[PDB]
Amino acid sequence: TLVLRYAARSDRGLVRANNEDSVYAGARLLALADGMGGHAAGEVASQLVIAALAHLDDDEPGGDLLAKLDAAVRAGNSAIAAQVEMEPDLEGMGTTLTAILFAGNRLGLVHIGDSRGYLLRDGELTQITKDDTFVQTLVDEGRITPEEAHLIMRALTGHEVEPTLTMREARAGDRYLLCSDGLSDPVSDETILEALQIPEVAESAHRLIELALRGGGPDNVTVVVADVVD
Ligand SMILES: [Mn+2]
Ligand SMILES: [Mn+2]
Repeated sequence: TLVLRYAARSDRGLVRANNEDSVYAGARLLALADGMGGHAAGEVASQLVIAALAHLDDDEPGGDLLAKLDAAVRAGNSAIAAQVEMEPDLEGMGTTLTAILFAGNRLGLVHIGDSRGYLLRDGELTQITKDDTFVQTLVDEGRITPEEAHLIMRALTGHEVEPTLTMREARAGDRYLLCSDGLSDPVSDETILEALQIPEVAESAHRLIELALRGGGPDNVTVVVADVVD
């Protein structure tokens, strides 16, 4: 009945030595993880988490999306702990994670960190995740302006943490964007909305990467654009 058309793109950017973002996109699961750590232990962290989510794409659909998602993330976060325990040569490594799991006309959203999920629906663009950062707290509390908001952040580091989990409606015509801060830091939401207007999902995704890079590509930039269609 309802199906996804998706496009994932990731680029190292114009500055960073390695790409510490990891991404997955398939017919049921979209997922993105921005890793961090000394010596690109951070590609390790982001891969471990994506690797623990992957099975949700091909597993028999669906059932309790949030619970599956919650379990997947906890599993990724235990892998990271195990990694750190086996080499304090990885101490402090971690990753953000934003993922969506689809089933029929519902979806589960799981999030922790400063990667983002957005919905384009009936011509409006909304951010369906909230950055888990000190700056976000400050702006929410009117303590700094949104502009001064242009680190200190929740992350999967192997220490137990519950991410945010939200069940939502998946509607024919929805367009979903997942992105790392390497997109949303250099590129405003008005410009992202423009790119999200491009019909073909691959070309929209390609445009976003191009726009981050035109913006100086200061960080790894990763996107998944996806449509819910009849
Ligand atoms: Mn990173
Ligand atoms: Mn980043």
